[PDB]
Formats: sequence, structure tokens, C-alpha cells
Amino acid sequence: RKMAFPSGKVEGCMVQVTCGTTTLNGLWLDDVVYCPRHVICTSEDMLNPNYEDLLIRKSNHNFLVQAGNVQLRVIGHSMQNCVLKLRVDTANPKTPKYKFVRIQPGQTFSVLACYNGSPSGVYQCAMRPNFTIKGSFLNGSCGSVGFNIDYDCVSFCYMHHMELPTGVHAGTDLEGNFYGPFVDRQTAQAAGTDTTITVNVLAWLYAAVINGDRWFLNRFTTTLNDFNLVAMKYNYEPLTQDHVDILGPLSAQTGIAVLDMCASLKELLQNGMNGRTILGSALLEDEFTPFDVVRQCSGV
Amino acid sequence: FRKMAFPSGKVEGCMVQVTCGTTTLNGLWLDDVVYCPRHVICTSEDMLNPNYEDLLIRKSNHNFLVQAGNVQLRVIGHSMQNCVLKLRVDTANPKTPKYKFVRIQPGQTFSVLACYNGSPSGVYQCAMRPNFTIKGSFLNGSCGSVGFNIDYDCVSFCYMHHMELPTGVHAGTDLEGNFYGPFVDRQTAQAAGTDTTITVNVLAWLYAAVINGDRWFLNRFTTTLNDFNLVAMKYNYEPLTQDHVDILGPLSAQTGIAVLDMCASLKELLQNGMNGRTILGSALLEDEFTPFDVVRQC
Ligand SMILES: *C(=O)[C@H](C[C@@H]1CCNC1=O)NC(=O)[C@H](CC1CCCCC1)NC(=O)c1cc2ccccc2[nH]1
Ligand SMILES: *C(=O)[C@H](C[C@@H]1CCNC1=O)NC(=O)[C@H](CC1CCCCC1)NC(=O)c1cc2ccccc2[nH]1
Repeated sequence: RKMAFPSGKVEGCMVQVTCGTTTLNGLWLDDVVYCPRHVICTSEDMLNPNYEDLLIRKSNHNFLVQAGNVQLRVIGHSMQNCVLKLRVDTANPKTPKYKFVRIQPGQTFSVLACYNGSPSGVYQCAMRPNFTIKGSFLNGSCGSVGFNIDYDCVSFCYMHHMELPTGVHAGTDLEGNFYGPFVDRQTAQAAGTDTTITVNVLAWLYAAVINGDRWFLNRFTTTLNDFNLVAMKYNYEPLTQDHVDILGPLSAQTGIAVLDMCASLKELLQNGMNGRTILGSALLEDEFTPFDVVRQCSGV
Repeated sequence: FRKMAFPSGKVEGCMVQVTCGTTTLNGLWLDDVVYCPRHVICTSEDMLNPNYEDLLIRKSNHNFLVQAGNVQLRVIGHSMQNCVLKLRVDTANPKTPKYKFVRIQPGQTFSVLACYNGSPSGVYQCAMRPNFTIKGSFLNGSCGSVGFNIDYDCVSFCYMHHMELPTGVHAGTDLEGNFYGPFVDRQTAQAAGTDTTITVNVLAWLYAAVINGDRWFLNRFTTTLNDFNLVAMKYNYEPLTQDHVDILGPLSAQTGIAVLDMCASLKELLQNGMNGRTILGSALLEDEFTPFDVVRQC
């Protein structure tokens, strides 16, 4: 099952940011509030905004930052790629130990969906190979963030900016760089064709083996190159060296070499499951990372 | 459309660790009382069959080690309410939220904050199965983890975790210490009643699938409530009541699909299967979204 990180450390950082008639969410860490720069757009600014031009016209006193209904005075503003950084006069006492990280396709994170700076829910998301996420975002959710937690340290990896016509979502890291080829303009953008996250399917197969469900283990092995060429014919992502590395602990725990599991997956792709199931499912699951499998089987 | 849990922050501030002898689990710290499963007072030999009121009278306040973070809380009182131990401590929890203890109905959902050694580990949504189990994700040391709902900053606690059945499903109590279902806190292999599928929830989730733009399972047919219930019972689905039909009112208005029209679609899905197709990414009929859950998210 999909399990989110406890969200309390991020809840204490959510604020709302209003510029004109547009209110969205911001992330208050120390004395800086981070939010999508498109908060400074008017409804006619959105087709092709000149953000440098739009920001020159704005002053500190045009930005309404509120924790609940308590206003935080803005004392400075700047733009870093597609995120606005608003310096405020109060350091957030609830600021956790944190870092800003850019995740790879296939990595998962928890999203704290927020509206008017107020947390509404938390759920686990995977960054697809086409750099969209299947979020659950409504109007006003922009500036909601995705994160992982590692031993008290919150790693922020996603800030929400927009929905594509297909209903999936696109956003930036916390340095304002979009994931994938998207831009913050209200134009016809489409997610490129998605693929299956191979490293996560392998993680899921390791999880099946750990639980005693191992009929798919075969007597074959493969090279990484050979497997990658076949996997791409089935709309599976090629494996990287980092992928092989993050499967290391699961490979060690089960004694099944990563390339042996690749050969097992290759057989499943070429032959199907034959009505058999894996972990009580006819579909290969691709939204659990090796860390998710480990985290779910340990009390971290 | 995803499975969404409530933000856990208000609950995380209440989780503590409770130790008795060689047994460690989680407790819920509300004002000056810590609530935890009473089986913390069992020794390994006691767990076999425990006379709890007898085992508890033999315990002293100092037998209970309670830790909040690095701080240790002094137990100044202890009492039992059914299967829940209540440890009075000398410090009120300053992070205590507005809260209520509620006993939920089969079919209703709640968020679980899974904790280990008093520290929160993950949050996820669960439903009370019709047979009063929950399909959780709990490991050793998760006992005392709680399930809850949040309504306008009031936390309604509804579940406290006690055990894992041999089938891997889970069993626990409300916060008054009464088990959901026929289960008992003795270390014995316990089977649940035969589970059934939560019908009103499957329908809410079908409506959710419509709101998000997939309609391949809809049909032109309709059905009566009684004829649908005959087919549902044949497939081990719970009965659909008129109250359920009314509760689905808003979703039917939103999509313009009468409830009995959607029942006919589910009848078709049950009798013909999903032909290898999928709904909202799932190959099976999902029954852990309530009408409220779907409304709140859509
Ligand atoms: C921010 O709160 C919202 C989040 C959206 C709203 C509904 N569900 C979401 O995830 N963001 C937007 O509404 C953006 C605003 C634009 C302002 C200028 C720069 C680009 C973002 N717009 C969209 O998300 C959007 C535009 C668009 C055009 C044509 C079809 C679909 C579509 N979606
Ligand atoms: C508390 O932390 C654990 C949570 C379990 C452990 C593994 N996964 C879980 O959810 N609770 C237990 O281990 C209880 C211990 C007490 C139960 C009540 C009376 C005293 C012991 N036991 C079980 O969960 C358990 C015992 C048992 C015996 C035979 C078959 C299955 C079985 N499950």
C-alpha cells in the first residue's frame, strides 16, 4: 500500500501568498517564503507572461503573506527560475531541518495538498518518466509541496504549478526548475508518452520474493545493455547504474542478483503472467521504490 | 483521484512511547492521560491467556516508563478502561488538539498514523471492513498507533492498534478500549468473519471514476434496489440501503447518473468482470472510498 510520510513538519511551514486576486500556497522556511512565481500574473498575463517585467512593477507591499490570518510582512522579493522568494520579517520557529533536492523519474514523495495555506491531505506520488505526477490537485493548490523525510531532515523536491490537459500535474523543484519540458505559461502543453518505471517494478518483484511469492524467478541472467534494449520495446524505462545501485540492498536481502531479476522481468514481459498473480495482482506495480519496499518492511 | 489521508501533525504531537517490563509500544498523550493497549502489561508467558484486572493490580506507577521525545513523563496514576490502559501523568500535553473519541461503523474510513517507539513513521487511509478488521500496514511495535479523522481542526480518534490476525489483517479497539469485531486480546490465532465488499463505497468510487473522465463501464440499463441487492448478496457485497442511495445523492447530481443507473453498471461489472480493463488505475473494484471521501477530494 502507498504510505505517506507524517506531514507535521511540513504543515508548520505552509502559508498563503496573495498577489492581487490570486491566493496560493507558500513554503515558509527560516525568513523566506517560497511560492510559484505565477502568483504575480493577471488573467491576461498568463498566455505569455514577461515575469521579469511583471516583477519590476511589483513591490514588497504588493505581497500578502499570511500564516493563518496572521500577516507576515514582506521585506524583500526575488525570482529564482520559476519560484518567487519572499523575504519576511519573521523566521519560522517551526522550520525543520531541511534540504532542497531534485528527484529523478521513478522516485516517490509525499504531497501535502494545501488550500489557502491550510493542509487538506497527504498522499504518496511518483514522478513519472515523462516528468508529470498523478496528483490530486484542485484550484488553489499551487505551491503545495512534495517531500521525503530522512531522520528528522525534510527533503523538499516538488512545488505544484499546473495541470496538463490530460489531468496530470507539473511543477518545479524548490529552486524553481520545472521537472520536464514544461514552462509556466498558460499554453497548450502536453505530457509526452509515459513509460513504466522499471526500477520500481524490480523493487516490487523483490518485495514479492521477500514475502515468499517467487514463481517468476527463472534460471536466466542478462546483461544490462541487453535488458535495456528489450525493455524499451515494451515501453519500459531503461535501467541506469544508479538504479542498479539502489536495488543493492534488496538484492542482498534476497540473494537474487539485480541482473537475475532483470532476466525474470524480461521473461514476464515477453510471456505475460499466464493468469498467475504477483502479490495478489495481475498487474506489475511501478510506483513503489526500493526505499518504499524497505521502509514498508522495517520500522524506520 | 488518489487515496488521501488527513494531515497527521495534530496527532504526531500526541504520540509517546510506553514501556512495561520488556514490552515497548506507542501511547496517545491527551491532556494529562496516556492511552495505550493494556497488553503492554503482559509478560510473554502472560500473553498466552491474561487475567488483566489481576495483572494490573500487581503493577505500580513506577512500572510504567513513558517517554515523549527525550523527555520522560512521571506516571502518577493508572486505570483500565476495557482493553485500553490509561496512564495519568504529571504533565499535560501542551500539543493536545481539540478531540473526540468516536466508534466508527463498518464501511467508514479513517487515517492511520503508524508509529514505532513513540515516533510517527507513516500515514495512510484505511477502512473498517464489514467483518471489523482493517487492512493495515503494521509491524512489530506498532501497537498503540491510532486511526482518526479530522473535521475543522477537531481530531476524532476511532482506532487503536492491538494485533495482527494470521491472515495479515489487523484488529484493534476504539479509544474506550472495546474491540471492533469478535476479537480478544489474548495471544491466540483468531479468524474474522467472512469479509464482504462495501457496496456504497464501490459506487462512490465508480462515480469518482466518472468525475475524472472514464465512463467505459456505464450502460444504458437500470435496476431496482431490491434486484440489485439480490445480485450484490450473491457476490458477497453488503446491502445497499435507501440511506446509502440518499448519501450518494450529491455524486449522482454532479454526474447526472442516477444511483440505480450506477447500480446497474456495477451489476454488469460484477457479472461480466472487468475484461482485463482497469478503473482509475485499478484492476479490482475499490471499496475503501466513502461518498464523503470522494466528495471531499473531487
Ligand atoms: C494553481 O493553484 C493551479 C493548480 C491547477 C488548478 C486545477 N488543478 C491544478 O493543478 N494552477 C493553474 O491553474 C495554472 C495557472 C497558470 C498561470 C500562468 C503560468 C502557468 C500556470 N494553469 C493550469 O494549470 C492550466 C492551464 C491550462 C490551459 C489549457 C488546458 C488545461 C490547463 N491547466
Ligand atoms: C503490537 O505492536 C503488535 C502489532 C502486531 C505485530 C505484527 N504486526 C502487528 O500488527 N501486537 C502483537 O504482536 C500482539 C501481541 C498481544 C496480542 C494481545 C494479547 C497479548 C499479546 N499479538 C498478535 O498480533 C498476534 C498473536 C498471534 C498468535 C497466533 C496467530 C497470529 C497472532 N497475531
